[PDB]
Amino acid sequence: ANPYERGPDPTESSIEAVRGPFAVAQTTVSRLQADGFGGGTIYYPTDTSQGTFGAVAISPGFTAGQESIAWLGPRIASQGFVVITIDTITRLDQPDSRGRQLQAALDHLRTNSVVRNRIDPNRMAVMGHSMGGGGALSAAANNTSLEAAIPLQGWHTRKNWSSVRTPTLVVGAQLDTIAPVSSHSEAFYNSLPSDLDKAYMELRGASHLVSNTPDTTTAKYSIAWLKRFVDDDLRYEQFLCPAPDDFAISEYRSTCPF
Amino acid sequence: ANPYERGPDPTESSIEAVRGPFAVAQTTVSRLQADGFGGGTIYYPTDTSQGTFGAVAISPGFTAGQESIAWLGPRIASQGFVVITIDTITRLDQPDSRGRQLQAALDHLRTNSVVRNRIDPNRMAVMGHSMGGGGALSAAANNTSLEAAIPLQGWHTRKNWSSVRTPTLVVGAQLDTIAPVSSHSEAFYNSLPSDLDKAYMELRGASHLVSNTPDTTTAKYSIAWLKRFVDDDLRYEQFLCPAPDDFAISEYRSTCPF
Repeated sequence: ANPYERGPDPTESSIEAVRGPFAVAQTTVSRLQADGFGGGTIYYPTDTSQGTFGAVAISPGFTAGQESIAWLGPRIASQGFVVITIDTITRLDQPDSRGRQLQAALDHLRTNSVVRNRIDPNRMAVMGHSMGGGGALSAAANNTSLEAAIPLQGWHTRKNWSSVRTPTLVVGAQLDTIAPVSSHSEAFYNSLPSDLDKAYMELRGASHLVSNTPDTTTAKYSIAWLKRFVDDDLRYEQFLCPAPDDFAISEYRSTCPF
Repeated sequence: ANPYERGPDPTESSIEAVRGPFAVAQTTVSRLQADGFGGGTIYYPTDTSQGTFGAVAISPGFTAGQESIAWLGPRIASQGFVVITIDTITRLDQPDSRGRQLQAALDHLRTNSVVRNRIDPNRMAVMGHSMGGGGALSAAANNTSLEAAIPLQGWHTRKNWSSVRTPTLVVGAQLDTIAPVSSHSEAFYNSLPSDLDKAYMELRGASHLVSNTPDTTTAKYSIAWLKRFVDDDLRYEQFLCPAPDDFAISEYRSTCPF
């Protein structure tokens, strides 16, 4: 019935895995080949027999490069997504610009010879860390057809996200001193529409740097969110609704059921 | 002849390598087993045939976990060091405490069953990021027998380090707005004794978090510094005196020649 479902029925184990059920490969987009962003690495499932996949673009924060978010690329792609980790046009680009560059990176995928025939360009999502997470929110606020947005310890001067229409998972780090949850993450959750499919997940005892090295909690709920909303995969609702019984989470709020 | 020399003569490539010439293994110190720190991972060369190695302890910064500085552990150990990356007793510990914990971690190596016969207990060093780098300075200020100290984007309320007697490499980030180099890194360099072997290296265009993700400049000059001063290895002077030409370095000062 759902033509976008990919992979076997999930379990806690399967969404926690460093590599999911899809073998992955990668290809590089040079800065020269990139129109509207600074280049990137595309991670993709090598299996073409299950249909095309949704696409996800991921942005780093201020002065940072792909390497600060790279581990997310193959970890998410191996669950059945085409994922591009981007560099920005300059190191100093601000959040709204990072959002336009995330959208440019997603749109580049339909022109890339390696992956253009592996994607469904109508099912795309945005993620990012700190200013890159502010970029994810801006990208969603500037494209109401995006299927999902995931700011990781997002930073933005804009606190009012009432125009977002894209299901959004706001991942905060409890002890963040750079993008403190009280003035960034939680403020974003509060201003997103009250009837939008949305969640706030706070990582217990976590610093701002939690997304820059492998974090199983970040990965598993990012994967469940992308499944639920890029693929409309109801098999993953169980992991998102209601609050998970998870010691790694210090706080949770959502508009469940979705 | 210098009995502490380990490995072949270096090149720029050899100090930039993600893994040096020594195969490494690891062992874990749990939080329960750790006296005076929060546990850690010890990375060590498995080849004992060239002699014992100097030891290095590395601390994360405020609110952060061991994983945020873990990349340094095997990258440095594979050049011929026993390296312990620590967690702190609580995530909110301040710099002076981080220094006492770095010292406790070094002292733990002296009786650790896996590495006691692999270390030279008289040749030890400290490093850390931000408050952990302030911790490295504090540890040196309370133990003048330490052979090297390397604060990475260090933060401390104490600005005067005139009683430090340990050769120190201060790695600042040009665009740091959290531990700005003018009031932190550069102040530390300036107050270290004028006749100490010391250097200041500023990373061009970099934020406060630059050394928390693999950064070739951070790695290569940390390795050269630890070689030069933990091992007294004059083969590594060439990389430190005079200023390296790297585009990634926006400022350099030192007391060369050492």
